[PDB]
Amino acid sequence: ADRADILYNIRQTSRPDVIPTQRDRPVAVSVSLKFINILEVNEITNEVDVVFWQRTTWSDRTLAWDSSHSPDQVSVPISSLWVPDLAAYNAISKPEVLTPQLARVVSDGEVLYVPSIRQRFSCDVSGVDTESGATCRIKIGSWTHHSREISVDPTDSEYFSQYSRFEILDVTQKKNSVTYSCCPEAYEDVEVSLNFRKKG
Amino acid sequence: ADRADILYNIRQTSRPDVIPTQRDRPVAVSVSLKFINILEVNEITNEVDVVFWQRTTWSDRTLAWDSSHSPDQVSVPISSLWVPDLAAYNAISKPEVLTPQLARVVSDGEVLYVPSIRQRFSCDVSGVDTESGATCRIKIGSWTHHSREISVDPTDDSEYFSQYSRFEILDVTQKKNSVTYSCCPEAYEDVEVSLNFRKK
Amino acid sequence: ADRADILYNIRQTSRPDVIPTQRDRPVAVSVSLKFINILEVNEITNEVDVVFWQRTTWSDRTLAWDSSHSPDQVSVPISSLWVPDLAAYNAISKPEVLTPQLARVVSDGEVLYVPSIRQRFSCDVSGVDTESGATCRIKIGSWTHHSREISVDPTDSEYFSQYSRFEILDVTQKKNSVTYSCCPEAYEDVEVSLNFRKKGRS
Amino acid sequence: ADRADILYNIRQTSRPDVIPTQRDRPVAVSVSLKFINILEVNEITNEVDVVFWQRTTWSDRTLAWDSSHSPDQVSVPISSLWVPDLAAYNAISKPEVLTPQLARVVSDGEVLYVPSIRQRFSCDVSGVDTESGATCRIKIGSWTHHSREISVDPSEYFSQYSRFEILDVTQKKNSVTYSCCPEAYEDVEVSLNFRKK
Amino acid sequence: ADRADILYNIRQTSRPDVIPTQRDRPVAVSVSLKFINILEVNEITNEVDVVFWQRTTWSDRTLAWDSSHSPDQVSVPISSLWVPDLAAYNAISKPEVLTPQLARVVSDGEVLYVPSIRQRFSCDVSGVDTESGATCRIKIGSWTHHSREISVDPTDSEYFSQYSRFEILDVTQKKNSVTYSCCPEAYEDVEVSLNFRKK
Ligand SMILES: O=C(/N=c1\ccccn1Cc1ccc(Cl)nc1)C(F)(F)F
Ligand SMILES: O=C(/N=c1\ccccn1Cc1ccc(Cl)nc1)C(F)(F)F
Ligand SMILES: O=C(/N=c1\ccccn1Cc1ccc(Cl)nc1)C(F)(F)F
Ligand SMILES: O=C(/N=c1\ccccn1Cc1ccc(Cl)nc1)C(F)(F)F
Ligand SMILES: O=C(/N=c1\ccccn1Cc1ccc(Cl)nc1)C(F)(F)F
Repeated sequence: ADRADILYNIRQTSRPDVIPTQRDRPVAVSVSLKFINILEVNEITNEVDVVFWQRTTWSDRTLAWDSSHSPDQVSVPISSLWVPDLAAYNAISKPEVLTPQLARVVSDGEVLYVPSIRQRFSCDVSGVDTESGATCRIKIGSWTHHSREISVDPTDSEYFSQYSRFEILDVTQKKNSVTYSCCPEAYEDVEVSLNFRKKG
Repeated sequence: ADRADILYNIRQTSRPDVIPTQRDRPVAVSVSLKFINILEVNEITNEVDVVFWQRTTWSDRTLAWDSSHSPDQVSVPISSLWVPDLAAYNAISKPEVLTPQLARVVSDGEVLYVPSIRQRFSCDVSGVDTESGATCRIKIGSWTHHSREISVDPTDDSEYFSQYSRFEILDVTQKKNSVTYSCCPEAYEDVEVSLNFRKK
Repeated sequence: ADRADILYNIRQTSRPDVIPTQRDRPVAVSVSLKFINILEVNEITNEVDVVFWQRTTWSDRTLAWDSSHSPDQVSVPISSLWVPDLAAYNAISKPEVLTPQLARVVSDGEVLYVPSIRQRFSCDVSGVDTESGATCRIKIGSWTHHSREISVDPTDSEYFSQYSRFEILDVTQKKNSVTYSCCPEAYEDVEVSLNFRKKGRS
Repeated sequence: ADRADILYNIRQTSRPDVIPTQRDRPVAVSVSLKFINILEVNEITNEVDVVFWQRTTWSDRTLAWDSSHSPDQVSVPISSLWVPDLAAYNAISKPEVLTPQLARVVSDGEVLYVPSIRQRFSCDVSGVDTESGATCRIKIGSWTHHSREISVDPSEYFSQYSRFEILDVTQKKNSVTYSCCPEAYEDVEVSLNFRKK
Repeated sequence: ADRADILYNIRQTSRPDVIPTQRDRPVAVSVSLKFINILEVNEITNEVDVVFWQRTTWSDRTLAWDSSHSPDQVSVPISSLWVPDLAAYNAISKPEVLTPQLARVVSDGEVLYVPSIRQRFSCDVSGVDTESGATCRIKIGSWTHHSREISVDPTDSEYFSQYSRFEILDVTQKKNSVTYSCCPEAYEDVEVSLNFRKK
């Protein structure tokens, strides 16, 4: 089988609107942000405009194929796959995806999607012009799938632009969960704590 | 039946362009705003820029399925369902939907859609910098369906409000109301949401 | 017949791409603006940013159905119907439609479409900070259908925001026509004259 | 045949991705700009923001019909037709089409498309505040079709409310050749001479 | 064969979502920028806004045809072809494509795509107001295809606007590769070094 055959079989099997739960097990989604740039910071409005690679992985075992004598990976448009409905709870702009909207699918059904995103957040910008810096917390989880359907798991300056006016002191990525006043269900999130300051 | 079968059945039965009226009853739509952020306020132009969760529910009994031995809820793209044609009568920008455009459909045909919306409004910002604050009224109802076709009913004010806003919420009231246009006798139902807020 | 049947039959019969001319008659389009808000005014550049309800009506007899024992109206997405190709001749931005893009179709084939539009115009803003105010003229007609294919007919503060910095002194809506030096065809328009000023002047 | 029949046959016949060359001839595209407004000018950055009607005509004879006893012209969405791939070589923004994206198709296969475009250009703004004014040159031609495939040939509607006025508009045939390749690309060079009032 | 027959063959054969690899060879993509304009430069934020023609070529030999007695080129919408998933690694805005999204397909299966792009970058703007000027480095390569699937190869003021406030001192285009600390795979790129200054 060649790449054309692998993509045809993915198109025949993939259900982009169906979460690929295995044994009524939650889909385990791994989310990890790599900060690339901090573009605009407003300490009076508590708003930041950031660029980050949102490294996202999960398994869809329905997409698996035998790769003994075939490619074991292909690039696929995300419109052909199920993708987790992740949202940043303190976002104040829609995610601007800067890069081609392609995922990698491995022959075992593992999916990797790493969009470069520019987005604006409401977060604590107090202290940005001090030595100890600001700590801006970004919360990302499923918008519509509670913890029985999607679980979110985490995994500093390595890809950060050396040309930014700002620098990263530390990034922490911690598992958390949100429950709503109405309903029993918990929604999982990753809390990403970006400690940064203006360069001296 | 699995999630795939539920979504296939929704695609076979859903009529996104047909209001799901049962007998000749109006569709009962519940609308409730949770304020998340107040980003900009202009006392001279009487304009506010806000982020809110618009919690919207209704019933479409054509979508119902037997869930004795299947999932009793699924996430569905709103493009596959009928959605009420709600509009904010005093909006001065298009609603910017920040979140994935997915609804939850329950096996009894109940639908929940909770978009996070950033939008700008024309409303009374007088008193915003005083202790008693401003009261900004936002009117949301059906644009094209009168009260025989759609009825709109309302349901801690600060529980999800950003601590990083320059503003704080004193009170939110959500009241039933109706608009009638000069030209005809038909009444359009709305919820009037009164946001009493002030500068910190 | 239920609403589903009416919409299915509209989808079967409606030709969104075909102007519904009856006999060899122009389609009679009624256009009427209700001003809701005046957002930004620049007296140096002569530009205004306004929100208005563009009340639009016409008849498409191909859509008609027997409603003796069925609903006599439905809401329909505009993508399923023919809609007049109206444009503002002095617009300097695309019309931003703020509302659901649904029309009402009555069982006699009458169509009503009332989008809330935010749009920017090049017009006379001189005098906005005077007692007599500015008069900004907006011209709306068919972009591509001349007067033998589409005729445009008209029909003040009732829906204007009380919270605007501006007040409306008067709105007049007058029938007009444009002819191009090139070609014989006359294009009908409505000329909407918005006379407004800043509130609270000395 | 009624309007519905003419539009159905246009939809059945039209090849939006195929240049409608007749014989071995280039498609003859006529382009003429009518300036409506000059909105912003920057003498330091040499940038202008302008509104113009881009009057564009060509022939697609495959669309022709007998109109002895039928309408001679119909409005068609451009997404149903072949349209020349015109670009402004010195544009620094995407063309913003302000008007309904409909062309007129005549029963002989002539096509007319007149979008109202707002667009920003890099051009000579020096002298805008003088009596003799600035001359901003806009070059428009096929991006991907050379002169064997497409040939390009060339104040009444200018807003009285602009803070600028038009002294003169010249529209001259020209061609661009790339150092890489033999192919010549035809263009119209539009010289807009304008000044602050 | 007429143009319609050539395009119908392309539309039937082209697989827009499938990289056209020959055997287990990478697809060899050529990328070359021609700078047209430098519009905004911010020495405090280290941001530039630029317009460039991104000349992009590759081969898809499945598309080839006999042109002895037919056109040897046609214009095709990129939505009907495979196109390399190129991205600028230091971009801070989406690429704004200013031109029609058409590629040329040549009868030997060579494909040429030359979009005019306006885009904003994070790069070194220090020295822009000096005689020696700033050097802004732009990295462009495959976002999702490593060096076994796509190889990227390069190939000065000739098309640069005389009306810019800036002028080009030099452009160098060098082959490079990026590796991620996660995985063995190398991703090929072109590093374009734009040396420019205020006039
Ligand atoms: O982590 C990885 N790739 C990164 C990481 C950061 C930035 C870019 N890429 C390349 C890449 C790989 C796959 C997909 Cl779907 N999208 C992008 C690696 F090595 F796994 F490919
Ligand atoms: O109200 C609820 N969820 C909220 C409330 C506020 C913000 C987010 N969500 C999660 C959510 C659930 C379902 C849908 Cl369709 N959209 C979003 C609850 F609890 F009922 F799920
Ligand atoms: O004019 C009318 N409605 C108005 C007038 C102004 C603003 C809103 N609406 C509601 C409405 C009704 C139907 C359609 Cl298609 N679009 C909007 C009325 F009452 F005649 F329907
Ligand atoms: O300039 C011209 N027409 C204008 C100019 C401005 C506004 C309207 N029209 C009419 C018109 C006719 C046909 C097409 Cl496809 N598009 C528009 C003309 F007629 F010369 F082509
Ligand atoms: O390099 C070339 N053309 C250029 C070079 C720079 C700018 C524009 N064009 C025209 C052109 C040709 C083909 C394609 Cl797909 N897209 C555009 C040439 F001559 F080889 F076609």
